[PDB]
Amino acid sequence: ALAATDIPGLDASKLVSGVLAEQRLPVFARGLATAVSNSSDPNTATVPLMLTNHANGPVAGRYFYIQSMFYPDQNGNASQIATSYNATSEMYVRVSYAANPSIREWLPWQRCDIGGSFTKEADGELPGGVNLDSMVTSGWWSQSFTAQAASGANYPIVRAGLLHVYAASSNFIYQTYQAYDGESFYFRCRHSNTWFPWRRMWHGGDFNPSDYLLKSGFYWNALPGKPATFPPSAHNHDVGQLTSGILPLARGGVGSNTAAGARSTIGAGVPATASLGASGWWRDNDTGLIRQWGQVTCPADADASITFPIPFPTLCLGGYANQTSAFHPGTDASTGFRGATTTTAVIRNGYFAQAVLSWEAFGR
Amino acid sequence: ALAATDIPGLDASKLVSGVLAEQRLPVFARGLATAVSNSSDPNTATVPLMLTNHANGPVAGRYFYIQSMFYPDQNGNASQIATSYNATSEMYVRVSYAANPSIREWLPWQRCDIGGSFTKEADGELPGGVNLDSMVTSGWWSQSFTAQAASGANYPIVRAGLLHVYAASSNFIYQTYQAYDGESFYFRCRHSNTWFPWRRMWHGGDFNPSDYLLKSGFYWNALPGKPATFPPSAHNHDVGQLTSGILPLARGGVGSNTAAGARSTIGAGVPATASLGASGWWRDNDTGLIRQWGQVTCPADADASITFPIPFPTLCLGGYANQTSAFHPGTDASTGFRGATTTTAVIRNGYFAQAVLSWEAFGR
Amino acid sequence: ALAATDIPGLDASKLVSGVLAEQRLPVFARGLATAVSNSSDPNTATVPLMLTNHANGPVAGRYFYIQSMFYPDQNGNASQIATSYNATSEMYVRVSYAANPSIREWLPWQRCDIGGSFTKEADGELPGGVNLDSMVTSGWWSQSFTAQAASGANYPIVRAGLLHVYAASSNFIYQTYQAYDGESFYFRCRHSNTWFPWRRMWHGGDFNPSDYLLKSGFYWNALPGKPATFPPSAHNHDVGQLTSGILPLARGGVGSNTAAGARSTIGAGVPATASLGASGWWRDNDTGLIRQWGQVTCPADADASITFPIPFPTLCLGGYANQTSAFHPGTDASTGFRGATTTTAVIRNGYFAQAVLSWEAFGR
Ligand SMILES: [Ca+2]
Ligand SMILES: [Ca+2]
Ligand SMILES: [Ca+2]
Ligand SMILES: [Fe+3]
Ligand SMILES: [Mg+2]
Repeated sequence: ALAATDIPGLDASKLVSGVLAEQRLPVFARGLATAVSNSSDPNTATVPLMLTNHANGPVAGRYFYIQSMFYPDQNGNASQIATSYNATSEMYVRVSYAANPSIREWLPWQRCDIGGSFTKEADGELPGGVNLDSMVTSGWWSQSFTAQAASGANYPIVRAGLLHVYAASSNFIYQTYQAYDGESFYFRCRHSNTWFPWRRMWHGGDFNPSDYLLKSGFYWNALPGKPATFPPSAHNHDVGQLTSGILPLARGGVGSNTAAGARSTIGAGVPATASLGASGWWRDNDTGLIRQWGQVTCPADADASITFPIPFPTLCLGGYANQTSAFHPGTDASTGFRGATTTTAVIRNGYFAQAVLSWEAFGR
Repeated sequence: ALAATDIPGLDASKLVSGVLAEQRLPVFARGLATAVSNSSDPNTATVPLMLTNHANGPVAGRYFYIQSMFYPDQNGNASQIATSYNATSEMYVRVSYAANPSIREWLPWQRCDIGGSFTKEADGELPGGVNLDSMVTSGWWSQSFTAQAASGANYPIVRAGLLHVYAASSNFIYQTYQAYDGESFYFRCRHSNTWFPWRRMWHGGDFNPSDYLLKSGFYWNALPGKPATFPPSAHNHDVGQLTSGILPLARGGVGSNTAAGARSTIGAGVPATASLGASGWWRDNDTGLIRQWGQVTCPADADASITFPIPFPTLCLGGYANQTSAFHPGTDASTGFRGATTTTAVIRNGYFAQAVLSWEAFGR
Repeated sequence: ALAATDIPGLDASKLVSGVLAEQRLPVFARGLATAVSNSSDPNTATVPLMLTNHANGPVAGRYFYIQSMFYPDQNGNASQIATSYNATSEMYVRVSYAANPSIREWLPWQRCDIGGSFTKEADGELPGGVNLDSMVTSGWWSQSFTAQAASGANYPIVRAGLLHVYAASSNFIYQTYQAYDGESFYFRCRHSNTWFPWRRMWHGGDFNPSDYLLKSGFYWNALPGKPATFPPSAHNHDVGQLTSGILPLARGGVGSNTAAGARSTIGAGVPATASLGASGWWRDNDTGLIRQWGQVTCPADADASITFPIPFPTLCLGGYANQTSAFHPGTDASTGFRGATTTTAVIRNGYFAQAVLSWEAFGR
């Protein structure tokens, strides 16, 4: 009976049929990350799969499965894909390329999973009680509940809304917040670990500048509600500015616009008129009484007629005559006034010689 | 003479040279995703490559190729990379780690292709006719034509511009729009399937607050255009405030500032004056007429001189005398008045005895 | 001794123990990308690993390692993962699916690393001297120093701050800038290689609209500081608005509110009164002088008493009588007036017949 020790070394071509049992394969070809110790340096990888927490992996302190692909041999250029062993689901990629492929020049790991990016799904829903000062990593988050903004801290407004964080660096953490109801849009920055105040955008829902007065519209003629007239300050006047009415006696006026009315107000009379010649008259125009006078030559013991300087308008009321000469006192030298009309009267001379007699008459 | 049945079981070390035909390999080592049925659970994977649409894959209802990497054996902890079988090009990663590695604890799948991210390339160009209410998927899009905004619906402004969509959830869809010409920046949100109005940012192109009147600038002294004088409302005056001019008769005045002028205006006379004693005088100061009177003791049949109480300024015009006694009526008792100057006259007594005669004279 | 040429072809099941030397594996199972040439076409891939710069790879001109996973066989549907060979660390994925799997239909390569995405890490820190017009690639950058903004160009404000770039297309490059201190938020766009000016957001740190006057608050009654009285413009009055005071003669008044005082001011007299009948009286009310007259029938050579029309208030100053008839001139016809009281007097008739004598009397 033949034993294995009798069989010489064979070329792989001697296997002409069948599929090898998986245990016959090097472990990396079964997907087992067990060919090298779990602290192996991925920089010196020569098998296509290892598991290691070595520092040259993508995240210091963490184990990653590291796939390697090689050209032109397992010591040469390589591409590596790293996937996480626990805690999170992450992927990284890197490459070594060099003119002498065996003297590797590794580039830094580049992240593949979208955990390293701004994602089309929000990073998370914010629960209650969140202090936005604690949101210091880049991303965007949704607060779906106004009451959870109320129970949190450093929200710019008590409203559901969208938070963006742009963590530029440790000393410049930018945030924006868009309120769900458009209350406004806010922004702030943590600068060297101290937060600036939120800035609140002014928008068209807040106010319309057309509701406010331009400086160019601020002037007297534009001011509505102005009264037609204004209560005056103390002032004097020229009498010319008195243009209607009639001043009464109570104010030192004559209470009339006619001379007659004025005279009645102050109880005044009118001027008398006269012609005060040798033959003359005088007239009281208050009453119309007229007195007249003249002289006449009379014959001895006889009459002479006189004509009054002016006619009496209605009648002569009376008269007398007087001897103007040095009549002989041994005889009568009587006089008479009689027969008066509106225009004439008769003067009687009782003296026994031609004589000049003066006379007076009165009437109306 | 040797057939295969004569050869004993061999150790893999007996293959000392050559490269196996790939058909000798388990199918997963050939890139063939055929080792397990295409509905197999990736959670229970033990081969490094499978193809399955099982629900525990990354996208519901879709086939993915799933690569698996294991430690410390194929039943233990694992890392998996899923890649799509059709429709789109997508990649995912996940991991199972457990203290007892055979009791797996899988973490959620994380996406790797940039389809899950906001990318440096815009998501698309918006054509004409787009209703922005329909843009409810996260991303950013560009409208390159104002005319294509004009043919659409629910653009905040008819302008080319940049649309961001942040679909936090179907209950909260946020949008922003930046007009290409800086007309403004807009934001809004769809809450519970109803869109709030676009909010429009106010910016420096719209207005400058310095053009508007501050409340603190609104007061009487600052109001420009105020008139120097104002139309007065109805008011009363004291006559003392009439400081110039002369009131005319039409207004109840006397049309003059002199006594004589005032009398002229109202046609008034002046007072008569008198001394009304037993001998006396009376003067009409309107005309200048003077009447005087007195008494005189005359000698029998002779003259007596009289002196007028006051001189006549110019001349005596006339006079008479009257017997004051009970003269015997059997003789003449005539009288005469004659020879009058401005100061004196001659009274003649025709009675045969001494007698008292009264007299009157008038003149001017 | 047996030679290898004596051993017949063997089934893979003849290996019952041990692990193959890795050099017995097809090269791709070792991670060696050498099974096909570096010009091989990935569209026609039948091996699970290659390295090629063929045009059908993900980036023209560049070598990528390409893994292939196949179903149902190596000519059929396939998923491919490509990882970079040099220069950078990049990954892509694609797929071929067709109802007839051998007539392949390849979908476009899709990037898997975050290098083509908006990353949670900022693209970079801006140094000094940067012209922001040069930043036309999508991303976000941080200016950590205000002094480095001051040395640059086309910053919207000389302030540290956060720059975003959205390069929608060559014809539209959008930028936003958030100041670190919240000075404001800015945006602009480069359209057809011309940058619009930055727009500057108005926010609550800039001003508050409640400091400005609403047009609805701009009216007369609301204006503060208004005087209580106003200097009047020229106006006229009705004398009815002269409610107090007494106009003096200097202003055309009578200087009094009594008739007597007004007369005194202008030196006017009062009206005379009279009863100008056949017998009657006349009275100068300036002085009180009264004149009266009448007629009386006397016996021959005898007295007759008269009663004055009215009593003299104080005394009769004088009188006379006059013959009214054509007395015989051959005799005496003297008259007398005497014995006057306030009410009566005595008229003497020296004519030797009954005769009518008229009389006058005066007094006060
Ligand atoms: Ca005688
Ligand atoms: Ca005679
Ligand atoms: Ca006788
Ligand atoms: Fe006035
Ligand atoms: Mg008078």
